[PDB]
Amino acid sequence: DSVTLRLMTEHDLAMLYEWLNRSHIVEWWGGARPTLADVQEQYLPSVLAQESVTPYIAMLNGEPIGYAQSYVALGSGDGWWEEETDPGVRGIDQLLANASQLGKGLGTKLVRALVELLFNDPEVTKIQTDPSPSNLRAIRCYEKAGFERQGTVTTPDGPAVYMVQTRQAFERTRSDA
Ligand SMILES: CC(=O)SCCNC(=O)CCNC(=O)[C@H](O)C(C)(C)COP(=O)(O)OP(=O)(O)OC[C@H]1O[C@@H](n2cnc3c(N)ncnc32)[C@H](O)[C@@H]1OP(=O)(O)O
Ligand SMILES: NC[C@@H]1O[C@H](O[C@H]2[C@@H](O)[C@H](O[C@@H]3[C@@H](O)[C@H](N)C[C@H](N)[C@H]3O[C@H]3O[C@H](CO)[C@@H](O)[C@H](O)[C@H]3N)O[C@@H]2CO)[C@H](N)[C@@H](O)[C@@H]1O
Ligand SMILES: [Ca+2]
Ligand SMILES: [Ca+2]
Repeated sequence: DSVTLRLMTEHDLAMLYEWLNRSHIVEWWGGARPTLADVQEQYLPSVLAQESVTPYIAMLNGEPIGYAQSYVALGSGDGWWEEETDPGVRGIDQLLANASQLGKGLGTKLVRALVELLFNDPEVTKIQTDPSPSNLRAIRCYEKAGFERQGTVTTPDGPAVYMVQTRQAFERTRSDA
């Protein structure tokens, strides 16, 4: 059915810890097999706020099915998005909790939901994402969700395929009119 997003709370941290240690997630996220204390210290919504990151839980049929986050690119940690000048740019990262639910279009639905959420903030001008060049499945998911590959950028987490979706693009693709 429909994928929706809710803010993540401190009550979700134990569940997130479990997720972040699932093998299909470890492959792409972290580098990193975080301990419970790691997840508690780093993903606490108030702590994430210090790097302009907002955490979400993705929901499907009343069940938590994934984690996502958005961030203000201009507000990111040292080394991150240092050429950015537009405070309207938001980036996203996300994961699906269940190995059995990968590759079935659920991630595309999640990304679409997150993109819509973000453009409902009228200050937001463009959404970006930075999948690993190795992560072809994530790249194709973002493409299906309306992102376009720009090129390769150097990040603190290595080279990334920089992908964007502008507000004008989102407007244009809302209808075939
Ligand atoms: C910036 C970031 O957050 S980067 C990545 C983040 N997180 C992760 O990788 C965690 C582990 N993976 C996941 O959570 C999920 O796979 C997600 C969220 C990345 C993607 O969601 P999914 O539901 O798996 O993707 P979805 O099924 O919507 O689309 C994936 C597409 O990739 C395609 N694909 C998979 N592998 C490849 C490949 N090697 N080459 C080309 N295409 C591929 C699939 O065929 C599908 O495209 P299609 O509809 O044209 O057939
Ligand atoms: N990883 C250790 C911790 O990272 C924290 O940083 C938090 C975020 O700022 C950081 O997220 C960065 C984001 O900042 C940056 N602007 C974009 C980058 N892709 C994100 O990276 C995140 O998502 C990708 C998936 O796309 C994962 O592969 C990666 O391991 C994960 N950290 O990941 C952490 C969870 O959101 C703090 N710097 C600190 O507590 C500590 O260094
Ligand atoms: Ca405002
Ligand atoms: Ca149109």
